[PDB]
Amino acid sequence: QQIGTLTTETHPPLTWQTCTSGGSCTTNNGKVVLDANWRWLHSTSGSTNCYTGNTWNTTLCPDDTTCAQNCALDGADYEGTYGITASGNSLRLNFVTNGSQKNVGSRTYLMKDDTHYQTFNLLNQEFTFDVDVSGLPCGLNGALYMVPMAADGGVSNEPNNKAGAQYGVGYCDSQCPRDLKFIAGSANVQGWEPANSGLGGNGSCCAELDIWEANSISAALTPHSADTVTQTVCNGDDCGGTYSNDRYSGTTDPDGCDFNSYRQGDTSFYGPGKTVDTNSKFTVVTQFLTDSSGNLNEIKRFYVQNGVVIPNSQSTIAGISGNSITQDYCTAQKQVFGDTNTWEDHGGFQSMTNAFKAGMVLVMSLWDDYYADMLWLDSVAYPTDADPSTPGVARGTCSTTSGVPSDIESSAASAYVIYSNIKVGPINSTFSGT
Ligand SMILES: *[C@@H]1O[C@H](CO)[C@@H](O[C@@H]2O[C@H](CO)[C@@H](O[C@@H]3O[C@H](CO)[C@@H](O)[C@H](O)[C@@H]3O)[C@H](O)[C@H]2NC(C)=O)[C@H](O)[C@H]1NC(C)=O
Ligand SMILES: OC[C@H]1O[C@@H](S[C@H]2[C@H](O)[C@@H](O)[C@H](S[C@H]3[C@H](O)[C@@H](O)[C@H](O)O[C@@H]3CO)O[C@@H]2CO)[C@H](O)[C@@H](O)[C@@H]1O
Ligand SMILES: OC[C@H]1O[C@@H](S[C@H]2[C@H](O)[C@@H](O)[C@H](S[C@H]3[C@H](O)[C@@H](O)[C@H](O)O[C@@H]3CO)O[C@@H]2CO)[C@H](O)[C@@H](O)[C@@H]1O
Ligand SMILES: *[C@@H]1O[C@H](CO)[C@@H](O)[C@H](O)[C@H]1NC(C)=O
Ligand SMILES: *[C@@H]1O[C@H](CO)[C@@H](O)[C@H](O)[C@H]1NC(C)=O
Ligand SMILES: [Mg+2]
Repeated sequence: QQIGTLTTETHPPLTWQTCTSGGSCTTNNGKVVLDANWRWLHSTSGSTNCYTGNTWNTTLCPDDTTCAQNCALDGADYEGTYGITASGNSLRLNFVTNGSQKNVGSRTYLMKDDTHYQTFNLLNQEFTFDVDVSGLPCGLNGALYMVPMAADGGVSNEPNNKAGAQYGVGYCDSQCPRDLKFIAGSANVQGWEPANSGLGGNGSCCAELDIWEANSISAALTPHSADTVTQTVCNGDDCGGTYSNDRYSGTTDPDGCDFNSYRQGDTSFYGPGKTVDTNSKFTVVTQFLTDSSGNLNEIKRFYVQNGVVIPNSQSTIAGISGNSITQDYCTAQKQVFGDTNTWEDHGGFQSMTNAFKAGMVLVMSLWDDYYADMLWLDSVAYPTDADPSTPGVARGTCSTTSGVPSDIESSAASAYVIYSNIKVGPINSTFSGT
């Protein structure tokens, strides 16, 4: 994709911190950038749209290459169009924004400068942030996560990609998404079928560390492995993931090794009025421990609320013990829940180690779920028809009829999430309390 010049692209500032082992932290002046899929995409010769609604202009985009040559991503009005505001240490994403047209959700990335994403290698480190999820009902997901996108957005080896990180280009994840307009320096118009989205012929695959997927009801922490940790391009249904007729037939792990406290048997721990009380802000700490060879072997979670350090809840499911993500936990959980262990298949902890070594980009998003209504995260039963008596079926308190986008984009139009006070450093460097 080309660089559009009709609207200035100014990345809202967002400060985040790097800490020493003793808890002394210094500030980094980062910026946030909106993902390319949300942008106006128009001809390089003026204001004519290359893409409108859920279809392409086939004169401008008769094929993937020509489309990338002809079409330019332009600047974004962050607050006015997309409901994205960044102030000091805080980033707020609004669910619905009624600008000139209705916008639903957003996906953003942390930048180190105006043409490069910040990358992270969190081995032997922790990532910590504050979050307010009180405004997120059933069916919403304020996600903060990491994927090994190219730091420059792909420009160095993609001749038809000039827009790059500056315009939020280069997304991939463990679902191998086919709804992306640009993948690996080409448009995705060939094979495009409308569902503001459709599915193109290609998907964009990589490993994915879901540090935080949550609303006020339920939260999940989920690493996803991949055969190749950085971006690869896939072919239609062979992509696997959510947009395929054969979910597990691809090169990534679309399920991950998840820890959702509620799914792991503790329904008293996370939620409204609960131990981690989602009616108020709280701190989320995620630690990436290694074995003696420096390979990831454990992900731990702590919360801080009202100055109290709260260890992650123990899994209470018979056959699945502990309160952290380890090889023993993941093996046990997949066996006991009867879920295909695509996590281990595509390289598990070694895959995630390699993803960190490649360098992870931080993604902050807010979305609703057109495939499964977020029921996998927060439903009394997922699948909806499954028995909550069966281990792994229940994930939250939301009804099986909750989270339908057409419903919640109305009833929860005022929803929002605020991420703040991002801190990174050695183990136990970023938090304290009683
Ligand atoms: C990205 O998606 C496109 C489809 O939009 C994939 O293109 C398809 O690629 C396969 C393999 O090259 C082609 O399959 C075959 O076609 C040839 C004849 O051209 C045939 O002799 C082979 O036996 C095979 O059946 C297919 O034609 C092609 N389709 C189109 C429309 O181009 C492409 O593979 C995807 N890229 C990646 C990296 O997965
Ligand atoms: O309508 C806003 C915007 O939508 C894109 S397509 C977009 C899709 O509508 C949306 O449901 C998903 S949400 C996505 C989330 O951002 C990500 O964090 C998570 O990992 O995966 C979720 C499901 O994919 O994102 C899609 C794009 O990636 C239209 O193209 C655009 O024109 C429109 O303005
Ligand atoms: O991350 C963006 C991506 O999210 C999926 S939701 C997806 C979720 O990431 C994944 O962890 C679970 S795996 C789930 C499995 O499907 C089910 O069979 C089993 O019983 O429980 C497992 C743990 O929940 O699947 C979720 C549904 O796909 C969005 O749908 C996708 O659009 C988006 O890109
Ligand atoms: C498609 O693009 C062509 C070339 O600029 C233009 O003539 C035509 O009006 C466009 N149509 C739509 C529907 O965008
Ligand atoms: C850090 O704090 C946790 C929680 O109190 C403690 O269990 C752990 O031993 C500490 N880790 C290190 C490396 O000091
Ligand atoms: Mg293509």
